[PDB]
Amino acid sequence: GAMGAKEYCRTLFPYTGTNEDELTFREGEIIHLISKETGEAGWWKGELNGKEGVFPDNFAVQIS
Repeated sequence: GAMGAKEYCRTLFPYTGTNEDELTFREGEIIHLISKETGEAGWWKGELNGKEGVFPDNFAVQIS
């Protein structure tokens, strides 16, 4: 459904990843969106800081 054409998002809230596959981010971070479809609706996969993991899309707003 989604098509990663090089999408990017900004975090509106910080989030601490408890899991390793879970991305720990601050607010104001431009994340490189990898996949919106992680198999689950609500979790996006993004790469930030060299880490590509999943996070709930409720913490971010998309830029591109």
